[PDB]
Amino acid sequence: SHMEELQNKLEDVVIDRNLLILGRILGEGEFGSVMEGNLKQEDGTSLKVAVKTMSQREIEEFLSEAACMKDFSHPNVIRLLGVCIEMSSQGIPKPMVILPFMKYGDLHTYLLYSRLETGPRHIPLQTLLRFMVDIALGMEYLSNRNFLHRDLAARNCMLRDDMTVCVADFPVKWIAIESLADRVYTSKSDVWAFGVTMWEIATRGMTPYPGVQNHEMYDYLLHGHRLKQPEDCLDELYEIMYSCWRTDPLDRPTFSVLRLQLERLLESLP
Ligand SMILES: CCCCNc1ncc2c(-c3ccc(CN4CCN(C)CC4)cc3)cn([C@H]3CC[C@H](O)CC3)c2n1
Ligand SMILES: [Cl-]
Ligand SMILES: [Cl-]
Ligand SMILES: [Cl-]
Ligand SMILES: [Cl-]
Repeated sequence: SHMEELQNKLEDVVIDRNLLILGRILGEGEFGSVMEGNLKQEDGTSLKVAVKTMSQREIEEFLSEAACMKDFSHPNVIRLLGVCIEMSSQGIPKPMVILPFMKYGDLHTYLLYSRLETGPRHIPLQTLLRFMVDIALGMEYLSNRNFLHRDLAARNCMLRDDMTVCVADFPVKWIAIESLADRVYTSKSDVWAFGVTMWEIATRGMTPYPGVQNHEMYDYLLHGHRLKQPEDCLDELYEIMYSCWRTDPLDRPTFSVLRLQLERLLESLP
């Protein structure tokens, strides 16, 4: 049963606080913190992990959502290893998300660093397209199980040690024309965000819509303007990203269609 499944997943997602030690802060904000940790595994050895730290309703909501996310199982979707709920000395709940430690970090920062001499080398065309195919694959998986991401952007995609990209962390310039209008939000809204993310990748990390301010965005799109084609981006790659921003959501391709379009393009390169 539907209740049965949710109880199982809840059982599976929680981690004994004993099995975890927290280390240095890697990052910090109004969101909360990201810290390094070690997780003791069933096999007796420890794993390096990343720990993201953030009413009983709100806690149960977190747990239920965490339960669903742990259940995703795809190479291009980040594996949620589990959650711990600690409490502050003020008696405020401190929910912790346990994720793999990814030494190459988020895709956005990686693109920026490739433009510096000490960072990764210049990233060729083929590899930038590969990153897009990986993200599409992860998004194809999620939409096929009716999950909406809602914050898809290059900063929320992670690079794994083998250079595979996975979608993670489930921002006016990423938001589709109709979710600006109606606050209405489908998987075709995620498709819109994916096209923007593809543009971030093809520009090696530019902010979308240079020259245009966040308050101007809705009116800019309302008059039919879209992101411009990046320099040295194939015409056919641009066509694909432009399809993501078609005014009417039903005209946008699905992630499945996009993904095959991107794989074909990639296949065709020397
Ligand atoms: C879904 C969020 C968690 C996903 N996992 C994860 N794992 C790791 C990191 C690091 C990070 C990794 C390594 C180092 C030191 N060396 C750097 C050079 N390298 C070759 C060896 C290691 C420093 C920071 C930053 N982040 C942040 C990305 C941006 C996110 O917004 C917030 C976490 C990380 N996130
Ligand atoms: Cl600890
Ligand atoms: Cl992963
Ligand atoms: Cl830039
Ligand atoms: Cl632009």
